[PDB]
Amino acid sequence: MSPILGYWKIGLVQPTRLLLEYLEEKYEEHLYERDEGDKWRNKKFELGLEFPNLPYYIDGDVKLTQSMAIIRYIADKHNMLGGCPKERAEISMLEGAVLDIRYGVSRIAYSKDFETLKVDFLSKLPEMLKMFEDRLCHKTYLNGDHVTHPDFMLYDALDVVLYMDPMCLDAFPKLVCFKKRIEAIPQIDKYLKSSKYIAWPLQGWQATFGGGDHPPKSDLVPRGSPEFMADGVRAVVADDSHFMRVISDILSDGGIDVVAQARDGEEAVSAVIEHRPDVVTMDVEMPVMNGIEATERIMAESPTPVLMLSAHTDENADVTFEALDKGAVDFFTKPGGEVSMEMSRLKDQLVEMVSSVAAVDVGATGSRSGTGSDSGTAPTTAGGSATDRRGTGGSSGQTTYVANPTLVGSSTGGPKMVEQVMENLPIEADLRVLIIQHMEGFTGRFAERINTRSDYEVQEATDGARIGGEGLVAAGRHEVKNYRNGRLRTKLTQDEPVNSVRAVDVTMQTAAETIDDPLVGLILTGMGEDGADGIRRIKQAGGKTIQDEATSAVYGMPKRAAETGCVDTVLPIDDIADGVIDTITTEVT
Repeated sequence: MSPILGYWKIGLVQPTRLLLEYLEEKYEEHLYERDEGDKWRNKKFELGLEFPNLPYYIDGDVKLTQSMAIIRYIADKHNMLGGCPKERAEISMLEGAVLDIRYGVSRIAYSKDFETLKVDFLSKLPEMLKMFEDRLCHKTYLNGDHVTHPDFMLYDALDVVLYMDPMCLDAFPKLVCFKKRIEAIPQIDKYLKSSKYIAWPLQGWQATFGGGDHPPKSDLVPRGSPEFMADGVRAVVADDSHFMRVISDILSDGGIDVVAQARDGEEAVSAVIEHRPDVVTMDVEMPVMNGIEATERIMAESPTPVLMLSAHTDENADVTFEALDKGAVDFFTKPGGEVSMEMSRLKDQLVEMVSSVAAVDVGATGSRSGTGSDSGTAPTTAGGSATDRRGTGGSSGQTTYVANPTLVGSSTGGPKMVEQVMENLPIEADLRVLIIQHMEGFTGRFAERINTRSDYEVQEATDGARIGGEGLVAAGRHEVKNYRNGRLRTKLTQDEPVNSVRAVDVTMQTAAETIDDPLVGLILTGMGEDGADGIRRIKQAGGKTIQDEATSAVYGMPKRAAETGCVDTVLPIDDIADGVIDTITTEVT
């Protein structure tokens, strides 16, 4: 079953019906913020959402309730929350955007509908005088010269016509549109009641439409549609105490599930495999045996995609990043503290994750663990640098080459599927690789391994560690530029996010107008479409763009890796340096 991916989404009821408790807990505010006199002039605060389960809509604009659906596709199939805490900035306040764009650009429709209803009431108002003037001069030929006359019996109108007030010149054209709405809200409540086939486009709207941030208010049905059929997405508890995993009720809404609950890192391995979920949501320190080993004690048995909750202390940057070599995929950026109004958002950083972490069949497990083969360390860059680390450095076999590095990153899949790619960057070859990823000190313990393990030194980006001899790397508020001398460095970028993410796309787009031909860009495993509209121009001209399915897990960054054609081919992961050094062979020489 593969449509189960769409079934593995809409835990996607929590992002949906989530801000309705931002109406009863935010309109009962516009209430006793008023006093004992403002008691009968504040309720008409339309509980605006979208209900096929029950009767409830937005006052007229079904577009803005679909426009808030042209939005949740990318916000979930690109994973904006399960990464860095700054990646969700223009997103909790862009909820209020479309909210206050319908609370902001929905009286440019009202006032302009009493405008369009004023013009017609005053486009036939020339034809009431023209149907009064031409009505007062025909008994003048009928009657036996009965005079009274028309014109002096006419300027009573043109007096009254402009003696009119907005109650007749703006509100009488207004006492009609919503009066004609009594002749309209039938067929707006007949489209979805006398028919059950509005969910047919809606339950089919979970696979189209594009935007990008968090303004889904309550689109895809209230809590309980029985169409949540067959098998849901369960997820096992593992936190250090009782309250930590409203953190047990983070899932108990109508999507992702809880199954097992245990403080012990041993009563979990004796729990997550009993009543199979699809992810064990687990942490660092566990009583009797540790969470560092509470995954490989369950991996060397049942490699379940583990959700590593890690409230880092700057030393947990290894528990979060050694357990990736033990079997992690995407890690939660575990918090804790002020229980207020953010748990509504703090859950999408967890449940949308498994709606992206539990988005795996048995592929990643059955990729190097079908038998008893441990991958090991590194081979040798045969097609490139090994042919140099095996012959004569003298002018016999030398190359007319240049020393300009080729750049490039990733995210979910950075932990291991990107690490096996960087561990073969030879010191004999002057290069520089991009890494911009999902994480706070994790940029100082994710390049520390390629530094020590791989036989070359890669660094954490400071205020300009110009690079080739090491590596760019580090997503840390992170524009490498050119002086007047010929090469590049490592400079930072920190405005409002490029593509609303905190920003893989910008540093790829920069290089199309910065260094060129001896420059490469590559895509591996994340979930964003950034490296699709950015390196689009590097291959729309001259600059190689580089994933295939067999190696990694969830594909949302390589999901649209063939809709463009700028990519040369496909490419899974094993010994990438054999080729990613062969791209610095013919265009640098």
